[PDB]
Amino acid sequence: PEEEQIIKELAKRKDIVDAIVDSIAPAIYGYKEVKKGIALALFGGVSRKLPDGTRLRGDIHVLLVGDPGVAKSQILRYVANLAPRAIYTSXXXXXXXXXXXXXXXXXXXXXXXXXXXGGYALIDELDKMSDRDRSVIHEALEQQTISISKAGITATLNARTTVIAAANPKQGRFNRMKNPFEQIDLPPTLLSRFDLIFVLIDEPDDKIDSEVARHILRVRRGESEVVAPKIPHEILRKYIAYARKNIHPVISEEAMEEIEKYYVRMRKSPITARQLEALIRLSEAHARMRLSPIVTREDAREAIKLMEYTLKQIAM
Amino acid sequence: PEEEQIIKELAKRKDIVDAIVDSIAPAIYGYKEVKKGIALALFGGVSRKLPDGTRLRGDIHVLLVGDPGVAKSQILRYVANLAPRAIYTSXXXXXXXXXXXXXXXXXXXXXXXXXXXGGYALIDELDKMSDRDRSVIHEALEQQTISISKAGITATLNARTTVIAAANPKQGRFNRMKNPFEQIDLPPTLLSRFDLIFVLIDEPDDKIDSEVARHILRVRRGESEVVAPKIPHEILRKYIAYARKNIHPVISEEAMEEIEKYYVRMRKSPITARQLEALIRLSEAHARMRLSPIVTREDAREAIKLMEYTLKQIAM
Amino acid sequence: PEEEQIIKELAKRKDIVDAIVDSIAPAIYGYKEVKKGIALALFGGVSRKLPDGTRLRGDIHVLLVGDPGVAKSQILRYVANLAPRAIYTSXXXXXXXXXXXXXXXXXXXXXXXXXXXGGYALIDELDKMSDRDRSVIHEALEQQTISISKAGITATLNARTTVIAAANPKQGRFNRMKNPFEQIDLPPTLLSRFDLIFVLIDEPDDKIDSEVARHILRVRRGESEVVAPKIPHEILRKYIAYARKNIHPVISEEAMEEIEKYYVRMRKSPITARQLEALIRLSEAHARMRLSPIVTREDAREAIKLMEYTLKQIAM
Amino acid sequence: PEEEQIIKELAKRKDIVDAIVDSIAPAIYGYKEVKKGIALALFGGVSRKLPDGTRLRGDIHVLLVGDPGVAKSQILRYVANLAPRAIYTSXXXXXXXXXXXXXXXXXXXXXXXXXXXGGYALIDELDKMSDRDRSVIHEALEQQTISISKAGITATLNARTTVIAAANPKQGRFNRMKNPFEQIDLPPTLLSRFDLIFVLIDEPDDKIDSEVARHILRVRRGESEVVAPKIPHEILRKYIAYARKNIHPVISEEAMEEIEKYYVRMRKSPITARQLEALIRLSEAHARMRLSPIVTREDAREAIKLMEYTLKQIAM
Ligand SMILES: Nc1ncnc2c1ncn2[C@@H]1O[C@H](COP(=O)(O)OP(=O)(O)O)[C@@H](O)[C@H]1O
Ligand SMILES: Nc1ncnc2c1ncn2[C@@H]1O[C@H](COP(=O)(O)OP(=O)(O)O)[C@@H](O)[C@H]1O
Ligand SMILES: Nc1ncnc2c1ncn2[C@@H]1O[C@H](COP(=O)(O)OP(=O)(O)O)[C@@H](O)[C@H]1O
Ligand SMILES: Nc1ncnc2c1ncn2[C@@H]1O[C@H](COP(=O)(O)OP(=O)(O)O)[C@@H](O)[C@H]1O
Ligand SMILES: [Mg+2]
Ligand SMILES: [Mg+2]
Ligand SMILES: [Mg+2]
Ligand SMILES: [Mg+2]
Repeated sequence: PEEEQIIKELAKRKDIVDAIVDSIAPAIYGYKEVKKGIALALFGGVSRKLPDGTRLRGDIHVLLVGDPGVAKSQILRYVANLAPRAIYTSXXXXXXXXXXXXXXXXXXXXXXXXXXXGGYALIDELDKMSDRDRSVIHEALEQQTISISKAGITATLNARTTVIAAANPKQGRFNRMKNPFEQIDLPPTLLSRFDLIFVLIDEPDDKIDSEVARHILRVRRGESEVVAPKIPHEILRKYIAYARKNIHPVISEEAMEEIEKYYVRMRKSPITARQLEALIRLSEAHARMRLSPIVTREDAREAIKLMEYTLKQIAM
Repeated sequence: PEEEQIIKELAKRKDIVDAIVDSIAPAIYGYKEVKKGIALALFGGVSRKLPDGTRLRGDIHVLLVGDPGVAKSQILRYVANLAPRAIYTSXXXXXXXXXXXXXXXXXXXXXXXXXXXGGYALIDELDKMSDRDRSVIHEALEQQTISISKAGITATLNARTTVIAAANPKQGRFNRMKNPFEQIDLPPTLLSRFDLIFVLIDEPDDKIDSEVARHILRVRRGESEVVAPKIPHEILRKYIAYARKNIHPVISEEAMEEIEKYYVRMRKSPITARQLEALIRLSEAHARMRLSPIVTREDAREAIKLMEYTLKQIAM
Repeated sequence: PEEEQIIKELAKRKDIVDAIVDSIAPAIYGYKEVKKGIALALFGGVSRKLPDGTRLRGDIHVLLVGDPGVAKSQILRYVANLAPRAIYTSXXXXXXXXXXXXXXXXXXXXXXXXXXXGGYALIDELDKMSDRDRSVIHEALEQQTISISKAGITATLNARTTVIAAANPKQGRFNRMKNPFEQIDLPPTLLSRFDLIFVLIDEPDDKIDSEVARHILRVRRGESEVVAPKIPHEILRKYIAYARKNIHPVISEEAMEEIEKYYVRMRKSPITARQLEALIRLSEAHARMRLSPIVTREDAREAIKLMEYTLKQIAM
Repeated sequence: PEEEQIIKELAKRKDIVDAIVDSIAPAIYGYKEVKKGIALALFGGVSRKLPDGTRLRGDIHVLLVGDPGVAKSQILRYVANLAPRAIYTSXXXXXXXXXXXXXXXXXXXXXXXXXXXGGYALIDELDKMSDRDRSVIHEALEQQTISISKAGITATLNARTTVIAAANPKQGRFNRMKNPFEQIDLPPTLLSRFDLIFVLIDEPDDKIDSEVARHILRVRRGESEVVAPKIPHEILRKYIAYARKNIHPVISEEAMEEIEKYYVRMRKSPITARQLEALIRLSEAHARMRLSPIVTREDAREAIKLMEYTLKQIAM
């Protein structure tokens, strides 16, 4: 509770929104959106069921697909080292690290890739999952409920976790013209489950490279650099678990008008009505991220920003 | 019986017909007919056998086929949460929810998709039923009697339930010109079993979209909104089970003339004499829906209205 | 309804109770109790479930075990020719007769011996059932619910029928001193399921034999004799199906005292608290048999009479 | 919250403790302890984990083993109709009733007997579980965590439910001298998992029988009697779910002295140090049952009472 005191203070801050991303991964340089994306993903949408409106997921899934050597693997890793109930697990070898452990997890489930059925499961190399390990997630993302009835017994595991995953193209790189979506090795009906897909191509370019490298070296020498979180990870991890508890943003007519005015815009053009749902989740989380609990015109605004970005990137 | 008192009063109401639909699914916006359709389906036709006129089904089956993201899945779900003996079960995973349970069902049968052989079985994704799970229904809709003689034993299960199902095109979407009936993945001799098929395409259009979205948000925030039943679901569920008991509408010469005058109209034009039978069921149920028990010119009138609609929608 | 008129009149009759038995099997001579037993069995106990008092079977099962040539086979047969939904099926050969058929049965199930899962299944030669065909009944009598999950599928059939069965001793005859219950080839935990077991030994004796024979010949010559029902079987079959509908006897404090005063008596002495339950079923049915719907001191009285008889017969 | 108001008031009541049991099963007559036992079991022990003191189960398991016709089956059933997340499932046939359903359960798991991995699983006939269905529970009671790794995948289901089960002797009845514990068909290392085992033998005796019967009849006639809960089940079910939320009894030095003073007593004599743990759970729950949250000398007192009873019954 001495902590709750601090948190409120942080939120008070003017730039909190920005500070929170600059703390996701201080190491990796850039990727403001892929950071502000994961950021929301870690705060999640409202997720509050009603009887009349049955179930109501709020968890925000995020896919990271790109050419090799773009920091995907790296990034996920940094998230594990931050996110509370984080499970990193790359399609390669057996068993995984991630966790900072404390007598195991608070509630149910576990498995092969290693998912806690809550908790965010950072799945690197989702395109190299043995069709089995894939299937499960596919169900988990789709249904929101896994199930194993191998034997006379029938086991229905309740899936309630967030998935921040990475993935490479079926080819490795995809710079070609063809759509980034034919190049991924995942069944489209799975991809459609992510609320945001960051496509990461990598032209050469001097400027950026110079920056990126100079940056690596910097935060690569000794055991310290002026390149560490803008917010302590222990604080920021409490701050998260906190907002995913006491805050449940309600949509301001203010915002409402902004998101619909857009969904319709978005419609004019592989869009469905789902795009609207996920957009809602982002803007809800963007509020929770700062504790509101009112998705103001700004929140909703920001949400669409990030989304029209994920989108632009698809044109490559 | 303190209840029966209320019911009669409701029926007394001038707009009951309308109130009853605005209570099917207050959530989903629009689809007056797909609502007033399901409405009848929940009240069913006369269904009263005679020795001379052998068997006499009255149950009204309803199929909902459309492009994705049109509320099919959603809708069925809301029906389960209303309909008395409702069983929702979407072709995906194992076991299903629906029921509000009370020491199981009043009479016989059960199975794989999960049907109670009475009770309405809301079958979402009927186009993704394993050829086995399909077969059964096919028989159930066709015969009105299932059967399993796997072993020396022979089991003939009496099928007496209503089927309100959904389904997607073999392609996913079907906006093309080709007939909506070549695009469905169900054997025509099954489809022919539905008394009403609502074809749901989805052009974009601003107006409607704006409405739909604005609506979602509305009844999507907090745990309450001015968007709940025009009639309490507990009352309306008793009202149903009641009319499917004490009311057995007889056809008024009044109406008779209206439905035949039409069937013949309908004939001029993939129509049979079955179309006449089902039309009869609707108009009978539309009365029962308000308790008559006389299919007045209005009832019969309404019936054909809904039917010439289901029809218009086929031209797409 | 022109029928309902007659029925009420019959009940009005002073001797109805007696008339009803003299109509079970006019052929077979004697066995007043085995007749008045089956009689009750055909009318069944209350059988009305409550939420607080969960399930509530009322069906009365009856076992007939005796030396050969005592009319068991015969009797069951006559019952099939009377009882509404009757299924006769003797452990021998394949398929069975019984039914008077009419487009099959009103509700679910069917099988190997041939049972309709309602309807009374007259099972002759229950001691010669292939351990399989036995098992089922055993479950059916015990659970009140059968089940076949042979394959990936799981089938739980609701068992709701009456069982009036016959059976011979493991030896054929049992005149010996040893208890009639060690001589039957059925698992005691099955036998315990019957509400009445009529043990039929057959000493020679002139008097009785003379009667029995003289009787056979009588109702054995030509195609007619003064030995036909005291009540038309078509009437009496409606009368049954009627009382198993409109009558649901409630226990009069009057009777209550009689049955408990006895159960306790019965206790002093292979008795349990189940004996009390079944006794309750008889007395309830004995009322329904005449339509009450109040288990008067007489009904309850009669019930124990029949029961202390089934009992005396066990001493042989 | 209008409810929370009532609850507090009930607790205020002087006799609440007693009222709460007289509401478990008003039907079945007697068994004050088997009622006050189940009562505690429904309120559970503290169950609050710490890092230093690792895991900390609080759920109270209860076994009911006795001769047939003692109300075991019946009782469990009444509990299902009360307990919030209750699952009744008797080793017989397939699928089970219990639940009052509401879009399925709040959290994870499901299976063969049918358990929700929280919620109390009322398992009647635990001695007739197919060695498979047993195993699971055995693990569930022992580990507190189930697991299915059938295939490449590995599924660890978190077991966090209460088990109120019944069971018959390997012989059926056991009146003999031999210890009730050799007569049960369960592996001793399973039985040791129950916090209370009620052994139910059934001598005849007139007095009691007269009572029992008279009672049955009473609450067996019509659809009503002065034999219904001393507390409404809807209230009492909220009251439970409430105390299993806001109350977490701490042990008063007051009580502490009472339970240890006894454990040691208990030691003098198949006792371990586990007996102490479970005793602690009862007394904790007995407080929670009335909301304390301080296990006063009385609570602890009561706990040992019930326990020295379960014990006396073992001498038979
Ligand atoms: N934008 C970036 N910022 C910082 N480091 C980067 C960046 N892009 C690539 N790197 C470097 O690449 C390495 C990680 O490559 P990696 O993420 O594992 O490729 P992939 O995502 O395809 O598995 C790191 O050691 C890091 O120094
Ligand atoms: N007409 C509508 N009214 C209200 N919501 C709608 C409507 N159409 C689509 N939706 C939205 O779409 C979502 C449901 O899509 P869904 O019914 O599952 O597609 P499908 O029927 O193909 O499975 C809901 O969350 C809902 O908000
Ligand atoms: N009490 C009886 N009344 C009339 N006929 C009887 C009687 N007992 C035996 N019978 C005669 O026995 C024959 C039937 O024997 P049955 O019932 O088949 O022996 P079981 O019961 O062991 O199969 C009938 O033809 C009938 O004439
Ligand atoms: N103590 C009792 N109080 C009330 N009814 C009882 C009692 N004991 C036995 N019964 C009767 O026994 C029947 C239930 O027997 P049951 O519980 O199913 O035996 P078991 O527990 O071995 O399965 C009920 O219908 C009930 O009337
Ligand atoms: Mg990589
Ligand atoms: Mg769908
Ligand atoms: Mg024979
Ligand atoms: Mg039992």
